[PDB]
Amino acid sequence: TLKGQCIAEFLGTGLLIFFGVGCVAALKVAGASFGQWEISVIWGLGVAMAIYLTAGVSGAHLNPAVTIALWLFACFDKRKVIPFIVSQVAGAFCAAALVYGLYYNLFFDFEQTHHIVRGSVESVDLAGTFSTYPNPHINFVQAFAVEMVITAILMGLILALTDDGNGVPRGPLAPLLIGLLIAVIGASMGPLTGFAMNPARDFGPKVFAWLAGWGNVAFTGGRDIPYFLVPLFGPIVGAIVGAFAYRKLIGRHL
Amino acid sequence: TLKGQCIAEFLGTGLLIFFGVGCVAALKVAGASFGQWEISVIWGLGVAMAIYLTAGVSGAHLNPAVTIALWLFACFDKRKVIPFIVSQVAGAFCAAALVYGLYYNLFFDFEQTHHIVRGSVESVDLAGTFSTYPNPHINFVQAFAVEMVITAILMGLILALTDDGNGVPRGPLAPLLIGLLIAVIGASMGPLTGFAMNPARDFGPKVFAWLAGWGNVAFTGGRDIPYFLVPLFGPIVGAIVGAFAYRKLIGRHL
Amino acid sequence: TLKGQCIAEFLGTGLLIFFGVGCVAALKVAGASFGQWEISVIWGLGVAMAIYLTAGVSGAHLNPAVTIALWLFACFDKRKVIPFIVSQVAGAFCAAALVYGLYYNLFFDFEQTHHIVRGSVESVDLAGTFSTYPNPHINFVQAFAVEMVITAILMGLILALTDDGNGVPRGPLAPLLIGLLIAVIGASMGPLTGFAMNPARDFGPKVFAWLAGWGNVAFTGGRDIPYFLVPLFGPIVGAIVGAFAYRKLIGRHL
Amino acid sequence: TLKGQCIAEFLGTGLLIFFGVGCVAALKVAGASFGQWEISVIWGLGVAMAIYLTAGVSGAHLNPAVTIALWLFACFDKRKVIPFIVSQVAGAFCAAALVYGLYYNLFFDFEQTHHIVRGSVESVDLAGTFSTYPNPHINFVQAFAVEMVITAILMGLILALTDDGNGVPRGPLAPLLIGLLIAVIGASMGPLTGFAMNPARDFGPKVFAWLAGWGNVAFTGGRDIPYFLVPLFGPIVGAIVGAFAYRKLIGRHL
Ligand SMILES: CCCCCCCCO[C@@H]1O[C@H](CO)[C@@H](O)[C@H](O)[C@H]1O
Ligand SMILES: CCCCCCCCO[C@@H]1O[C@H](CO)[C@@H](O)[C@H](O)[C@H]1O
Ligand SMILES: CCCCCCCCO[C@@H]1O[C@H](CO)[C@@H](O)[C@H](O)[C@H]1O
Ligand SMILES: CCCCCCCCO[C@@H]1O[C@H](CO)[C@@H](O)[C@H](O)[C@H]1O
Ligand SMILES: CCCCCCCCO[C@@H]1O[C@H](CO)[C@@H](O)[C@H](O)[C@H]1O
Ligand SMILES: CCCCCCCCO[C@@H]1O[C@H](CO)[C@@H](O)[C@H](O)[C@H]1O
Ligand SMILES: CCCCCCCCO[C@@H]1O[C@H](CO)[C@@H](O)[C@H](O)[C@H]1O
Ligand SMILES: CCCCCCCCO[C@@H]1O[C@H](CO)[C@@H](O)[C@H](O)[C@H]1O
Repeated sequence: TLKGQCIAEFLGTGLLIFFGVGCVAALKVAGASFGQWEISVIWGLGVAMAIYLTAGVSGAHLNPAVTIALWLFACFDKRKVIPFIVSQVAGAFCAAALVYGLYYNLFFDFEQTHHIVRGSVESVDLAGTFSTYPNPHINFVQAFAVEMVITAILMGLILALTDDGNGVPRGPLAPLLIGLLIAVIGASMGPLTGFAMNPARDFGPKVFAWLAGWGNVAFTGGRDIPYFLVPLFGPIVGAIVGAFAYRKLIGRHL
Repeated sequence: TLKGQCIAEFLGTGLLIFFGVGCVAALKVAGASFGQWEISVIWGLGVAMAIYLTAGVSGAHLNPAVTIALWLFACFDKRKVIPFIVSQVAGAFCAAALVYGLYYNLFFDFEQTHHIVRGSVESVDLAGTFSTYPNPHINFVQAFAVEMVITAILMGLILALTDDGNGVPRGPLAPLLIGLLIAVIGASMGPLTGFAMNPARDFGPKVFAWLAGWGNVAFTGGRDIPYFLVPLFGPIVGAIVGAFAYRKLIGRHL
Repeated sequence: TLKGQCIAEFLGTGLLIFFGVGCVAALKVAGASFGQWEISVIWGLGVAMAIYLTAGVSGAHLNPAVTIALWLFACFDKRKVIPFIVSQVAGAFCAAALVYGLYYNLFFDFEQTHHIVRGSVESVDLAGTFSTYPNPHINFVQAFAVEMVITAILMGLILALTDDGNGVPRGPLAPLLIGLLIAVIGASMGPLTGFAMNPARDFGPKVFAWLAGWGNVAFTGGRDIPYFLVPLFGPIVGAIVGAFAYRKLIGRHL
Repeated sequence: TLKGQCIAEFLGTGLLIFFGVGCVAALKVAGASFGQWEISVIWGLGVAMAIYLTAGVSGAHLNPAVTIALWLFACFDKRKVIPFIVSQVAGAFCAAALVYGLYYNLFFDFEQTHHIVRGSVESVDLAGTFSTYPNPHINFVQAFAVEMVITAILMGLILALTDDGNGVPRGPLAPLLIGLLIAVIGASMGPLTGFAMNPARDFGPKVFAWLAGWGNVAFTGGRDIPYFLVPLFGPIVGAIVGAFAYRKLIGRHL
């Protein structure tokens, strides 16, 4: 039932963001010690749990880029395309809100302690608690390239791991392995754009931050070209390229 | 045999606290390097081991909140409800005592080194070695909300992971995955209330600390409203809400 | 064939020490960043690998305390008892030697840099690279208690994990889980005595350190009562107590 | 089809280097916090993913030393030997290039910030981002010994883990376990030579660094004897010794 699938996608994506934005809020406003690998592994395992919870129902896309790619390469009913995306983005929105609710006091106290004007350019750092932003040394096109390449690897490997005709089937290991993949991607490329590779994961929370007092910098990141466009279309282009790559270079030889 | 189940629950919950309070004592009074994720993963894996050890006998509840929820939603014999809880809380008590025994010298030396009067408000930090306390910036109601939300996610996901009708069965992976779930919960929400989500895990050791010279602050946390009430009823309310949520939003669509 | 089993035990125990003493040498004389959990997880996974390699042949005891316990409670041929132990201790000896060989230069340079006289009381720290020593604040009897309690938990849980009549069988997961158990034990109790819980793991390398210029302090640890006696008999007493505990409190109710 | 196998090997080895060189670039020029175990576990899991992706096709050698050893001890068609190696080294080359592309700006900014002349002896540190180099305190022969011993353990354990006649078969766990093995090897021996143990993994990226402005020091490491020769032939000699060791000391007794 399509209604039960949209619900799962809503809970899955939200669950996913709950852990991700949560551990990052603890790092930013709670003074918790986290390394590049810790933040990555937590994001990865969060997604792994999000999958185990919703896989049996919606198939656990929990990613607009993934939904679109499966539609164009995995025979995924297009009628279910938009419903999924609207659910995925909605869950990411609510999750970010919920995480903000539990960390409410820590955000305000932190900003007062370090004289941070929420909404200003200098506040983009705490805004990074919800969505991704470009590294200081790279630009729009560079950031678009990174998100594209990584999402391709994500989609490409997801298919490989889920492809039962590829080596010994992983069975119940697939979800966990997909989480570890996300872990290593965020540890090797994270410093560049925050390994968004999920339109819903970035736009949803971004919209929340925008409402939560961060204003326009939540979308722009304090740059000339509105940054939100990168985590929005970058993952999509990559998810397709990656999906195509697997089918040709690997699938065709199985 | 109910007697053999209460024993398992006693050993399981104790084993669980042994690792948890143990790694936290090493962090607090042993000067060991631990990050928010390390402490969380150790707690998670400790519970994972506690499950593998007692699952085959008592079903491995090792959590009053869980026992009650299974009673109201998993057809768990109510006659076994109180016996379990009394065993779970007892094990947590003994474990905390045992951990204190092995770390005896380190506690006293630490307090002398940093002029800490055990029992005073400033000693709540070392008291945190046994039970959970609220973050400085949040209050009673806020702390109750956090514990409630997380325990709901705990119960909700536990059912999902153990639900054989939900995607590929995890089999022997279930326990480990439940531990990783606890890991990501403590890393994303830990800084707020110490992710207690287990009445026995918090009250048992709390009672020990109270006897061990920490006095009343072990229960109050140095606040107006006795804090021990949050980790006591907060998890219970959440465990039910979570259990209900899974049955409706997910189970009903499987 | 008993000869092929002693070889496996020799390679297993050695492999085990290779990773353990290796990561600890990198921490002590290589300036590598390791936390209490990292060192523990590396020791745990090293043992996990040591098991996968020798389990199919010798049964992978890789621990004198374990061999003795299996003899008294798992119907392990006593004729194979001494042969195993002599092999296990021999492997630990060679491994420690090999690790010292690869880290040769780093040890001498470190000692010169920090004016450390190998063999003196202050050199026990680098001697800790091979075997375990008591925490500054605890004494002989305290250290004996710690090693005893933990080894009991080790043996107790090993049986539980390997007991196919206890919940869902772990199959190929058993070894890994036994490694994670060792990981959480070393993270919760490590700071006290270095979680030796393996006579061969401590005595073998200790004898090497003694020959490598560390002298008598390698055995005494710079204390009144020769410390080597704790990691020697402490684990044995615990391995038995633990083995007994499982059979009674858990096995008898399966 | 040999063409489809060379492609897999090209993608596998590249994928492998993508994560490895990637996380190390984040550590060196992105200021990311990584410990000796984190870098090791990321390298290990990267290889684990590289295997799951290509195992079903090429058998996932992803290592010249491994290919040669399987040829001499696993009945691996020699006709496929060179094709594999040329593919493996090519993938490592491209991967290193790709990683450099995404981190382009960070490298130049870092060098300017810390006045580092790319190509000079002091630039070997950033060159370490792509290939391995010897620890300051050890020499050519010492470095050759280390790489040899570890690669032997790698090959030896790989066979053990993949040997279905050795204890309970690991099935879909094999790849992950091989990654964890690489993890513990890099954490115990890493500080000595960067646990290359893969001719393609070191030479490929080394050639890239050489073209990328690092010049001759990329091959020499700033030493008398050209260092690149160690990660080139060291792993090969060890891979054979290790392969032989397993067949004799373990295989012969199964
Ligand atoms: C789930 C529905 C959530 C709707 C958005 C709630 C956002 C609450 O966020 C609030 O936004 C205000 C407006 O900028 C700010 O002034 C406050 O500081 C901020 O707390
Ligand atoms: C499913 C996601 C669809 C996204 C469509 C584009 C939404 C763009 O969002 C817009 O960005 C502008 C630029 O900063 C802001 O000025 C506007 O307030 C904001 O609404
Ligand atoms: C398993 C049974 C344990 C019973 C409780 C033992 C507590 C020992 O704890 C002791 O408590 C004393 C009283 O406050 C303090 O004065 C001591 O400092 C403290 O070590
Ligand atoms: C199963 C757990 C039941 C718990 C029932 C409530 C126990 C409350 O405990 C009480 O808290 C008071 C307030 O700090 C203290 O003054 C008392 O000494 C203490 O006994
Ligand atoms: C595998 C067989 C190994 C035998 C022991 C070799 C120990 C080498 O160790 C050496 O011991 C000497 C004697 O104290 C010291 O003077 C040297 O500094 C030390 O390197
Ligand atoms: C299988 C292990 C058997 C160990 C038997 C006891 C070995 C004790 O070892 C002895 O310890 C003494 C005290 O420091 C030293 O003076 C001696 O040199 C040393 O040989
Ligand atoms: C995939 C094909 C890649 C071919 C090699 C590209 C190397 C680009 O690297 C460039 O090399 C130049 C020459 O040293 C340097 O001057 C530049 O600083 C460096 O960016
Ligand atoms: C498959 C790998 C084959 C490697 C063959 C040896 C390549 C050596 O490479 C050479 O090293 C010299 C010494 O620094 C440099 O001067 C040369 O520029 C370089 O081409």
